[PDB]
Amino acid sequence: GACSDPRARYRCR
Repeated sequence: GACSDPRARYRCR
């Protein structure tokens, strides 16, 4: 998941 990985700092704050 992108949210789980730092490479993808989505809205998943």
